[PDB]
Order: sequence, then structure tokens, then C-alpha cells
Amino acid sequence: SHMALRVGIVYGTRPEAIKLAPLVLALDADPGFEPVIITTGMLDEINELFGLRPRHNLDIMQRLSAMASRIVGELGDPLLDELVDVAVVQGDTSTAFAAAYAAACERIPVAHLEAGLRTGDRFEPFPEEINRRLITQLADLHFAPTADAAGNLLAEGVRSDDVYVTGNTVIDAMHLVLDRANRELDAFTEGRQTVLLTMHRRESWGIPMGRVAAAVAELCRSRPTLRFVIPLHPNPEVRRVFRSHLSSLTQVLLCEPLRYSEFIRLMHRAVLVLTDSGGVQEEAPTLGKPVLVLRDRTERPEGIAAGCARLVGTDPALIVKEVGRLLDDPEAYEAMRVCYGEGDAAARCLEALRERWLSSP
Amino acid sequence: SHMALRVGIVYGTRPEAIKLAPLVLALDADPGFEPVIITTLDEINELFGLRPRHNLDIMQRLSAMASRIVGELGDPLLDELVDVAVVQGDTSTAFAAAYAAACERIPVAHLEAGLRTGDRFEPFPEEINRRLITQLADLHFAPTADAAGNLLAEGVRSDDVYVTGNTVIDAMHLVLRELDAFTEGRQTVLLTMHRRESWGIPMGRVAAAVAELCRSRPTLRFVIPLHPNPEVRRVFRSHLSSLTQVLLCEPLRYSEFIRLMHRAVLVLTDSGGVQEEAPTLGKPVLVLRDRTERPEGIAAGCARLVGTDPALIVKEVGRLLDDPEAYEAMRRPGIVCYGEGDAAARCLEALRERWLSSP
Amino acid sequence: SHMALRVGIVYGTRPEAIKLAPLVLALDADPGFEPVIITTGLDEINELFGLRPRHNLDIMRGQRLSAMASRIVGELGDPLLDELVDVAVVQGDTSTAFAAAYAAACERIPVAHLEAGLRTGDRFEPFPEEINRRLITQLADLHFAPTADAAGNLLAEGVRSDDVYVTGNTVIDAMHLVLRELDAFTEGRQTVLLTMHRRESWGIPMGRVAAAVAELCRSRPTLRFVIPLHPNPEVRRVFRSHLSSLTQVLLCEPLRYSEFIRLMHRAVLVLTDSGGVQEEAPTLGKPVLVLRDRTERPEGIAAGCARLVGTDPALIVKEVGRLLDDPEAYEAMRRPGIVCYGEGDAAARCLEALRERWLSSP
Amino acid sequence: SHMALRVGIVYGTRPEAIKLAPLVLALDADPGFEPVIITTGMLDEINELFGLRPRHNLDIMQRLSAMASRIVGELGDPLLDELVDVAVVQGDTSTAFAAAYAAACERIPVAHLEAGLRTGDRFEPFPEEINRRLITQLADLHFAPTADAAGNLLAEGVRSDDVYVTGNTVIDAMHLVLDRPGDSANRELDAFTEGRQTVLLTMHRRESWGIPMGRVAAAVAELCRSRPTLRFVIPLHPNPEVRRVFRSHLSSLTQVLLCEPLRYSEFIRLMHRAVLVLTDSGGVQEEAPTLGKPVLVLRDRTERPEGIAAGCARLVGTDPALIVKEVGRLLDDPEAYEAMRRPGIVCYGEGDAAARCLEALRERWLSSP
Ligand SMILES: O=c1ccn([C@@H]2O[C@H](COP(=O)(O)OP(=O)(O)O[C@H]3O[C@H](CO)[C@@H](O)[C@H](O)[C@H]3O)[C@@H](O)[C@H]2O)c(=O)[nH]1
Ligand SMILES: O=c1ccn([C@@H]2O[C@H](COP(=O)(O)OP(=O)(O)O[C@H]3O[C@H](CO)[C@@H](O)[C@H](O)[C@H]3O)[C@@H](O)[C@H]2O)c(=O)[nH]1
Ligand SMILES: O=c1ccn([C@@H]2O[C@H](COP(=O)(O)OP(=O)(O)O[C@H]3O[C@H](CO)[C@@H](O)[C@H](O)[C@H]3O)[C@@H](O)[C@H]2O)c(=O)[nH]1
Ligand SMILES: O=c1ccn([C@@H]2O[C@H](COP(=O)(O)OP(=O)(O)O[C@H]3O[C@H](CO)[C@@H](O)[C@H](O)[C@H]3O)[C@@H](O)[C@H]2O)c(=O)[nH]1
Ligand code: NA
Ligand code: NA
Ligand code: NA
Ligand code: NA
Repeated sequence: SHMALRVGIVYGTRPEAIKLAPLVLALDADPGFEPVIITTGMLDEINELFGLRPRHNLDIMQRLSAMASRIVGELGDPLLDELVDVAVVQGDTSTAFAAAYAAACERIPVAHLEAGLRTGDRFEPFPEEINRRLITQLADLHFAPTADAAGNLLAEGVRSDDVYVTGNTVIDAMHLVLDRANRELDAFTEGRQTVLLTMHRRESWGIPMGRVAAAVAELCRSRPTLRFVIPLHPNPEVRRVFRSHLSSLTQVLLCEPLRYSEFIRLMHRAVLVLTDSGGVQEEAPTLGKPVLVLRDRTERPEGIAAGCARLVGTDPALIVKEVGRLLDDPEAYEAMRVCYGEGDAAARCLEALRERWLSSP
Repeated sequence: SHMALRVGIVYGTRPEAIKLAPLVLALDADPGFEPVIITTLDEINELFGLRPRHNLDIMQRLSAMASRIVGELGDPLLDELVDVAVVQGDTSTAFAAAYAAACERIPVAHLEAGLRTGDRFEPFPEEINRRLITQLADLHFAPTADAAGNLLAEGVRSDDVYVTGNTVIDAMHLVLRELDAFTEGRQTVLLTMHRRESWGIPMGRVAAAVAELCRSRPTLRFVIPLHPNPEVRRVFRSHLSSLTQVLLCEPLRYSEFIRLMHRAVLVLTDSGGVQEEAPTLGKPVLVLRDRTERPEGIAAGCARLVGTDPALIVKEVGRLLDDPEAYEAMRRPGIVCYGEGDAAARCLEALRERWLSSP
Repeated sequence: SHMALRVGIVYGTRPEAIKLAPLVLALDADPGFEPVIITTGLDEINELFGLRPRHNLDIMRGQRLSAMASRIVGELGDPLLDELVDVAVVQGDTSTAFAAAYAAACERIPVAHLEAGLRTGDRFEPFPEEINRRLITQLADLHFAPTADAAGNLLAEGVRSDDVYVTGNTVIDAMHLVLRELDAFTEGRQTVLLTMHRRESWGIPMGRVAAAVAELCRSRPTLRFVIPLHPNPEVRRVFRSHLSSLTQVLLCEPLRYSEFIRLMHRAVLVLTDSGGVQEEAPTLGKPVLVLRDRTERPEGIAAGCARLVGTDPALIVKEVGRLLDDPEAYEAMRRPGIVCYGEGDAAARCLEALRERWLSSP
Repeated sequence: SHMALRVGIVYGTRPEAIKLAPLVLALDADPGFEPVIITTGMLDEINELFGLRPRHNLDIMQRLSAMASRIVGELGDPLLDELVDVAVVQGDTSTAFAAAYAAACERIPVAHLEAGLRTGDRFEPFPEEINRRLITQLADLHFAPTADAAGNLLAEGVRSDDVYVTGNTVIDAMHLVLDRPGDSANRELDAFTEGRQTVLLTMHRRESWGIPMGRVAAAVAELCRSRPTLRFVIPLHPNPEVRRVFRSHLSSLTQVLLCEPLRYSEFIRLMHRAVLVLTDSGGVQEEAPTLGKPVLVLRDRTERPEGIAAGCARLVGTDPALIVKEVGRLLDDPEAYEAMRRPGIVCYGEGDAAARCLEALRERWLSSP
């Protein structure tokens, strides 16, 4: 019956759910807080695995203006009905931005989980890069995964007292599933060098993804003992490009999206990871897996500077060369093996929330 | 199978539900009547065993809300074959529902009729709501002789006014672990504060008075169940959340709230209902307003106005904790302000006399 | 360019328009004020007095009271805010007057009530007009009472004396402003003017009144009646089916206000259930027989200007006979010199009350 | 038939229309550009005076979330239908924010007129202070009125090449009406002010409604009682609550002329005749010093710190004793008066801001390497 700080948790996507799950679990266990989940949008599967129970699903997530209009227009009512005291948004989504704005309209304070990631390339990608900069102005409190991300927030006028370097909750999430099976994946990878590849970014759809698929095909032809596992993003155009280039190759296992527990176990077994995923750039180095990044830019410069990760873009010759170097030269491999925190990020977020909103002078 | 007088019961809020619950229970138990509940709260419904036949999901601009109730309440009143409609208190629901009932020529009774400050449109719209309901209602259940006098001054005929007392006393009587652990062996002040006209700075001054009293009196405790509004929660939380002597609470179930009030040494409130409940438990009340609709407790010395002046609140709480003669002067037995706890039965007999009789 | 008090004027019916017209004209002429008309429902009355509505809400019509009141409460706020209304005036006893007063109160726009304090003392009779007056009375900051009796009714409902002004009735102002087939029909004959519209008298009671007209016509070959019919098909049908063959009765369409007042001036007496005609007819020295069991104009009853006759055909025949046959009974129902309902300066008295309340500082 | 850069101009209010009008006129006159006006929201009167012709009026206007939702949802269609290339928004309005976002959603680049004004008080006022910081992240180009405002933009991570110190277009707007004596005349205002010391007062901010405005009105009443020769002209913001507070405190005082909103030409002429100006208006803080009129600011904070630092303006809040004292000092002591008009500093620009905006637009969007 003691007053709990009621913390709104608003997300629409898998990566948001994975990164918020450890914060939800910490808020649930602590008697000083009550998490209240509102979804805007694979997700049931993540909710089941971590035991997340949404109070409300807005069935909103299509033109960007129409989607943002609906969230700005409609999120206020459930936030008020659920007596939310403070709202947490995560990452770079149009949900995170529109929900932060909707919360601000009701004078509900906002906290941003995973604050301060920047490429320095204006509107690239769109709208994610501008979403971060808008959320940054709306948020009272910022949970930065790294010192570099905290620096980016100060350069946009955020006061140092509003910034906590908590590390990234994705490390917490990884640790939760590492201390907890898939027959077909085990049978396919057992006793083989397996490359794990994920690729989903809209700016790479069609021809650039086709080049990456051609690089995979070439590596498979040249290296009969090499295997690839490619869990496919749930978009029909992404599935069609990989399927049409690779479905006949016995050395490639094209997969449905994997449950996070199975995905992390697979990543642990992989010899290296090719990805355009932000989260996988954080997860893979933590498991000592070299990462080749299928983009021209990254929001994770820490991995680049430490030699954990290299940019490879969608150039098939460079991908073939760089994967070859790592498989053939054990010194190049070892040169690519904490950037993103220790796995206590949820507890550091909780203590920042308690200090800001459960304290009086 | 004998004809029952079907009594519409319309409310949208906790205070209405608490005050109507004893009337609903009396109507349910009496074979001459059938209560029909329409809402415009689940926890209060569960506690008293109230089962709404219809929930209109209406409760935003005042004009839009009143428009919806006037427009939409008629259909469920007609569908449920309501004979007579009861509304309670001062809400825009009570006013708009009384009007919607009048439009269908359904006679209206007003529970807790005739409370006045004498300050026009203060608060708005509650003060005007009472005066509009007063003209719409055929029958008025006044809690006190003073309230009956206010009805006569607005042209209500004496035969349409019954001094029933307040059903909140009935409600208290019906309901009579972390809270126990926090209060056991300590002087505990119970504080509630919710009025829109006190939001922000005035509530901040009251919270500062609490902080000062806590610093000066290490043995003093406060329990503050917070009104479910984020701005109210924010002011108390930001002023008091670090003070070990203050337990900030979620809204309490009515049974738990009344038990806490019984254990408290005194009550600070801007609540109308708590001004009626606290004196009935012999707890001195300091009223966190510049006006009250409960002048009876003021006149009898049960209650004193303190407003949102932190110096006056500190002084007045100090007087009661330090001077046992000042304390006893606010509990003197013998004078009954708000009724005996038989208000539901007196309402039922007024309903039977008016609408279950023939000349 | 000096600030004007912007006065909302809200009405939906002929009687409201007639009684508000002199106040609108006074507000228009005075530089301290700007009238803003919003209608809920009349072109003919607007043309005659030069009233120009800024907004017509197309709300009124066969419609439920709750649906109409819901629409006015819901929708009148927007034009009141858009037109920057400072204060709102409503008139009389209509559901428009009540719902508009409430809509204005919701936007914290102060309300004034023109023709405040009329009471029968019969609860919900008629419905909803009697309750509308008592609701408007609680909502209004300022009350323009036509008579001392009406002011007394307001004090008995808890209104402070400082909020009540005895202005008289603006219908006298309206009459004074307006002061061929009808001429051809009435020339050389004693003509009774009859109007009857009240919903509580529809069907059988109106049929009894029509039978009384028929009986008077049969017994008095020289007597004529002119009956302008309220625009309701049921009212038209009852009079038409009882009287359309009688050469002594002219059933009429509603008359323009100027023509109606001229006809009333020519009439020997008036039979009506109209509130306004009970005020207009005595001012022209015409005895009034009131086709109701109650009146909100007790002043005319007490002064002998008017008598209640209800819908009893024997009583109507008797009372009309007495007035036509006995010039002493006729003269007893005329009081030239003395005024029941005001002097025809009610608009100016309203304006000065508005200036005192809302265009003054301590 | 040569391609013009089609520049969307979106506003809903008088202050926006006044500050955008000189940019619209410069875009209209230059053959390289075509202004396209879309309104969201007194305004006809400003449109007539400057010859602004809106292509679309949205009639949106109420809860902030509902209004912002409607602009984000519905402004895209007219922007696309009118083939807008670039969008300009002005100031701190929820229209400016929601329109900038709606433009960004259609990949229409945004320029912000009057960029970089800051109090340093988070969410004060709400939502204007956050609107500026959101527009700042959305806009590709920023027209800062002062070097101080440009400094505030760089501290929020704006690249120097995206910030131009143009000055404030309100000075351009003033200059456009100063040249028009015939249109600036008003019989009743002339009769009231001719041969008298006249104080001009405007006050509209929501955070001052009710009690604070009442204190300001009491200060006016006290100054009037103490100084029988003093006059006040108070054009009232079109809000019934604002009108009621001034009317109920001042309507009987022959020394106070309460007015309907004045046409901008007449308002600037009145300000030129006034001995001093009391205001919570942003624009009047910029206009008054340009006419050499000391300004007392009826707020606890300002986004025009330049006028405070240069001694052109002083914060007076809504404290009636301080207002009476400060107005008294300026009327009674010609040295105190002259200290608030000292020459040697131009705070808000020279009245060439529209031309500097145009040249920034051409360099950014009408150039190839
Ligand atoms: O079959 C799969 C594939 C991936 N993952 C997990 O999914 C996450 C990443 O999902 P993805 O859709 O690839 O999104 P990201 O690109 O990682 O995330 C973007 O969106 C996030 C939310 O806005 C931001 O935090 C990031 O910075 C941004 O890169 C990682 O934790 C993976 O382990 C699975 O569980 N199963
Ligand atoms: O944590 C809490 C706090 C209060 N209460 C009860 O809630 C009621 C008071 O509710 P509150 O929201 O404070 O409203 P009031 O101020 O009491 O009531 C207003 O509204 C009522 C309905 O219109 C009117 O009868 C009153 O005169 C008017 O003051 C009382 O019965 C309390 O015992 C609880 O059960 N739990
Ligand atoms: O052909 C006709 C008949 C009547 N009238 C005039 O119409 C008005 C009366 O209209 P009516 O429809 O009879 O309404 P009333 O019964 O007079 O008015 C009711 O409605 C008004 C507004 O609510 C209240 O002021 C009254 O007290 C109430 O009785 C009077 O001024 C008449 O002179 C005409 O102009 N032409
Ligand atoms: O009767 C009058 C009174 C004022 N004005 C003019 O109106 C403008 C002021 O408008 P106002 O409504 O007082 O708004 P401001 O407070 O000046 O403007 C706010 O809103 C603008 C748009 O977001 C921002 O540029 C400003 O920083 C912000 O302070 C000025 O140019 C005045 O000269 C008139 O034309 N007539
Ligand atoms: Na918890
Ligand atoms: Na029963
Ligand atoms: Na006028
Ligand atoms: Na041009």
C-alpha cells in the first residue's frame, strides 16, 4: 500500500523489448517502483521469455506522419488512465519520439534508455537519427551506455546532472538468457565453422542486400567446410532477396527470427558475426566474436576504436576478403577479440530513477 | 413477483460510490425496491457488492462531458425501466443525470442535498451543480438542519426535504500490515489533499508544513494516501519522499482508510467526506481550505479552517499535540453534526412515503 | 477601436426574437456594446427589426428534448469562444435559453436573463418551461425582471437583491416600434382575435375552444373571428376541421409582428394562451381571456385586465358574451393610465444594468 | 517559366504573421523564389495590411496533443499538393513545431526564422521553450536574430555553417508600416493621446492570467490616481479572461483607454507616441527600443537578454509596488529615462533581416558546387 513510482514503459519492436526487459524486471522486483508497459506494435515471444505483461496494446503500427499523429493523439489517455508518474522510452524509434512527446504534453517526465548514440550523418538513417535528437530535448533523464554517448548528450546542451553512464541493458539481457535449446541449429553448426549474419536496414533493401548474399554465395563456393546461419528480418522483400540468392546452398541455413535465448546461444557458437544490427554490435564483442558491420557508418564507434568491429559496408569483394582474413589468419582473428557495460545497467538505471524521482531535500 | 420501485443510481466517482453504497444495500435488502446502477471504482463496487447494470465510458471539456451524459443516459434509464432516479453530491454526473432523468419525466431524489459555502461558482462547477440539482430534484435528503435551511432559501417546499443525516456515517459503520508496522506505538497524523484550486504552490506549502512538523517532532508520523492525479503525487513525492517519518501511500481501499483514520491522533484534509468521517471517530480535523460546506463541525468545535498557510498549520497541529485541553475541546461528545448512521433507512422511508403510497 | 462589451444573444423562436429585438437595437446603437446573435432554430422577424445573426446552429426541429439540449450544450461553446463573447443574454423559458446559459457557464461566460422571475407555482407545468426558468435563475449572474412580483419570485429562489433589476418587459418596447384581405374581412364588424398553441392543449382541449368559437358564431351572426394558426400541423388540423366552413371565421397563416399588432388594435377582445399577447393586449386596452388553467402574468389578473377561462366551452361562450353585451363589464377589463408590464423603456434599463455590472470598476 | 524554389510559409498567429510578412514579401519580389502560405489558425487584418494571400487555411486551432496530432496528420497533404521544396516556420508555436515535423516526414527541408532564443528555464513557458529546442533539431537552416542566439544554437550541437545571424524580421516589419502615416492614423486614439503622456501596455501570457494580471491592472490604477495627467492605452489580447481582468479593474478610469487589438500600423504609431512601454510581448521588447522607448517587461524572465544587458529593458514581473516605482522613476527623472535609450548598441538588427534570410536560402538551396 506504500506509494510506488509508476514507470511507463513504451515500445513497439523486438530490439526495444530486449533492451527494456532487464529494466522492467528490476522495476517489478523493487518495492519502490511499478512498471506499466504500453505497446504500440515476435513481441509476444520476447514478452513470454522475460515475463513482460503489457497493460495496454495500442494497435497503431504506413505513412510516418499518420503513425506519429496517432501516437501523439492517443498515447496520453492510457498514460493518464494508468496514473503513470514517469515514462521511459528506449532507442531511436518513431514510437520512442512520439511517446516522449505525448508524455511531455501531459507534463509526465521522460527518461531515455540508451541515450546519446550518434553517427554524425544528418537524417541518416531517416527518421532514426532525428528521433534521437528530438527525444534528447524531451527527456529529463538520460541512461547513456558509454562515456562517448554521454559526451554526445552534453554537446546537445544536456546538463551533466541529467546524464548517467549506466552501460547498455542488452548486456543484462544477454546474461539473463546465457544462464538458462534448438535441435536443428545444433545439428547444422556442430563441428563446423559457422558465420552468423543478420541484415535488416531499409537503406540496404534490394541491390545492397543482393551484394551481401552474393558475398555469402562466393565464400560458400570457395570454402566447402564453412556454414552460415541467417535469421531473416520479418519483411517479405528482405526474405525474398536472401531466399532467391541462397535457398539452394546446403551450407546456408536461412531461419525464421530466433527466440533471443536461442539467438544468443547460436552467436556464442559462431566463429564470427556479419550484421547491420546495433544490438548485435554490442552482443557479439561481449561473447568475444569479431564483428564485420554491413553499413557505411555505426553508432557503436567504441567497438571500431578497440578493434572488436570493422566497417565492411555492402561491398562483396571487401566482405569476401575480410571474412577470409579472419578464417585463415589466427593473428587477425585474435586482434578482433568491456565497450558497452558490465551487465548491471538495469540496477544503475533504477538507482538514477530513485535519486531523481524518489528523493526529497 | 410483486412490483418493485426501480431506483436508478447514477455516479462516476469514489466519493459518490461510498455515499450511495449504503442506500444501494438498503434498496437491495428491502423487497419494495430494486436498485439499478448506471456508472459514467471497481475496488469500491467489489467491497460493498455494487453491480452496475451499465457503464457509460464518458468521463475532457466540461461541455463535452455534460453533452454526452444529457445525450446518452436516457436510453439505459428507459431500457432498465427506471421509475425514480437518485443522484448524490455535487458532480457534473449528478447534474447531467438529473437533467437526463427529468427529460424522460423520471422523478429525481438528491442524496446529500443543501450543502453551500455561499461563494458563487467556488468551486466551479460543483457549487452551481448543487443549485441546478436542487431545482431538478422532487425529493431532497439533507444531512443536517443547516442544509435543509439552505434548500428552503432556494424555494424548495418543506414537504420535499427530509433531514436523513449523511450516509457516509452508515458507510463507515459497514467497514468498521505495512500501515500497522509504520503507525504501531507512534502519534500518526492522517493527511489527504486533492482540490484542484490547491494544486501546485498551495499543496507545496502544506507539504512544507508537514516537513517542518517532522523535523521539530522526531516521534511524529504522517500517513498521506495520495489522490490519483500525477501533479498531486509529484508535489508530495518531491517534498516528502526522503522523510522516514512520512508514509506516502497509493489510494487505500475504504475499509483500510477508515481503520487508519481510527488509529490517527488527528486528520488534516480538504476532503468533504473526511470532514464528516473524522469527527465520527472522535478525531480533531484541521481543514486545508479557506471555506467549507461542513460549517456544523466548525460551529461545534470538531473542525477548524487552516487553509494552506504553513505557519498556521504548524501552530494548529502543535497546539493539539502539546495541549490536551485544546485536543479534548475538538472531540467533546454530545453534539451530533452529520447523523447517527441510519441515513440509508431514513432515505428508504422517504422514498416509500413519496413513491410507494396512494392517498 | 475602443473595447466594446461583446454581448452574446441566443434564441431559437419568434417570441424570443420579438422580446430580444429592442435589446439588440439598444446594444447596436450604444458605442460601449456589440451584440453577437447566435440562433439555434424567424427570417421575417430578423428582417423587420434588422437583426443579423452571426451564426445559425441548425439544431432545432420532431426531436427528443435530451438530444436537442445535448447538441446545444455540446456545440454552442465553439461560436461563443470564436466570436469572443464577454457576456451572454438569454430570454424567457425555452430549452435554448437553459442549454445556452449552461454552455456559456461552462466557458465561464457570465449570463444575463431577460424576462426573469415569471412563475405559476405549478411544478413542471408546463414541462419543460417551468423547470427551464428555475435552472436559468441559478445560472444567471444578472436578472431583468419585468415586474416587482417577478423580482420577488427570484429572491425566494435565493437570488441576491443586487443581481435583480426591475426593467419592465421589452415586448412593450417591441410593440411601440411597430405601432388588405384582413381589412376586407373585418370592415364594419366586431372581430375577436384568437391565438392558441400550447402543447398541453393539443387535440381535445383545442377542439373545445373551436366548438366555443362555432357556438358564438351561430348565436351572433355579426361577430367575426381572426385565428392566426401556430405552425404545427395538429393545431392547424383541429381549427381547420372545426371552423373552415364558417364564413364568420378567418383562419390565417402566422402574421408578421407589425400586422399582428395592427389586427390586435382593431380587435374588440383577445382570446389567447400566449404569454406575450397577455402583455401586448392590455397595453392596447383590449380585454384578454386566457385559454389556460394558470398564468405567469398574475399582474393582469389582479388588475382585472385579464381573466382565466381555460378550455371550458360554456365558460368561454359566457365570458365572451358578457364583454360583447355589457359595456360596463368591457370597461372593467381596461385600465388606461396604469402599466402592468413596463413603460416601453425596458431595453434602456437593461443596457444601464449591463454597463453598471460589466463596464464599471471599483 | 524558370524553376522557382517553392518556400512553404506556415503560421497560425499574429506575432508569426508579422515576423514572416517581410520574408514573404522578399520571396514574392525575388524571381528565384515563390512563397506558399498555409495557415493553421485579427489574422485577415494582418494579411490585408502586408498583402499576404494564404493558399490553404487548415482550421485546426483544445488539448495540445489533439492539436499537434492534427497538424502532424494533416499538413503533409497541402505541402505535397503545393509542391513545396523548402518550409519556413517562425518562433516558438506548436504550429511551428508540428509543421516542421510534418515537413520532415515528407523529406521537405526546414528553415527556422528567429532561432536560438533561450531563457535557460526548462519547460518555462510550456510548451514554447521545448518547441524551440525540437524545431532546432529539425531545422537544416537557422536564422538567428543576434550573436547571443547563434551561441545558444551551437551549444545544442548545431553546426556553425547552418546558423546565420540575420537579425530579427520584426525590425523589417516596423519599417514597412512607419512609411504609411495615412494607414497608421486612428481618430479615437489621436483624440485620447494628443497632448498627453501616454503609457502603452500589452499583456497576454497564459502564466500571468488571473491574479498576476490583476496586480498589473492595480499598478495602472495606482499610477492613474497619483498622476492625473498620465494616460494609458491597453489593446487587449482576444481572450475573454484577459479582457475581464483589465475591464473589471480599469473600465471606469477616464485615464485608461481599453482597446480592441490594433492594426500593426496603428500599434507602431501609438508606440512611437508613447513615453514608455510595459509589455510581456516578445516582439514589443524588440520594437520599443528601436523607437527609443524604455521597456519595462511584465515577466520574471526574458528570451531578449540583449535588451536587459544593454539597459534598453528592465524586468519588473507582476509586482505592483515595483511597477509603480519603475514607471515613476522614468516619468520623473530624465537621467533615468535617457539611461534606457543610450545610443551605441543595436540589439535585434538594422531591418535588413528578410534580405539576409533570402541570401542564406539561395546559398543553401539554389546553388550547385
Ligand atoms: O533472430 C534474431 C535476430 C536478432 N535478435 C536480437 O534482436 C536485437 C536487434 O534487433 P534488430 O531488429 O536487428 O535492431 P537493431 O538494429 O539492433 O536496433 C536499432 O533499434 C534499437 C531500438 O531503437 C536501437 O537501440 C539501436 O541503436 C538500433 O540499432 C539484438 O538484441 C539481437 O540479439 C534476436 O533475438 N533474434
Ligand atoms: O485513500 C483514500 C482517501 C480517501 N478515501 C475516502 O474517499 C472519500 C473522499 O473522497 P474525495 O475524493 O476526497 O472527495 P470529497 O472531497 O470527499 O467529496 C466531494 O464530492 C462528493 C461527491 O460529489 C461530495 O459529497 C462532497 O461534498 C465533496 O466534498 C471519503 O469517503 C474517504 O474516506 C478512501 O477511501 N481512500
Ligand atoms: O400571428 C402571430 C401570432 C403571434 N405573434 C406574436 O408572437 C409572440 C408570442 O408568440 P407565442 O408563440 O405565442 O409565444 P408565447 O406563448 O407568447 O411565449 C412563451 O415563450 C417566451 C420565450 O420563452 C416567453 O417569454 C413567454 O413567457 C412564453 O409564454 C407575441 O409577441 C405575439 O405578438 C405574431 O407576431 N404573429
Ligand atoms: O494591438 C496590438 C498589439 C500588438 N501588436 C503586435 O503584435 C506582436 C506581438 O504579438 P504577441 O501576441 O504579443 O506575441 P509575442 O509575445 O510577441 O510573441 C511570441 O510568439 C512569437 C511566435 O512564436 C515569438 O516570435 C516570440 O518570441 C514570442 O514572445 C508585435 O509585433 C506587436 O507590435 C499589434 O499588431 N497590435
Ligand atoms: Na515493484
Ligand atoms: Na430489494
Ligand atoms: Na454598439
Ligand atoms: Na518571387
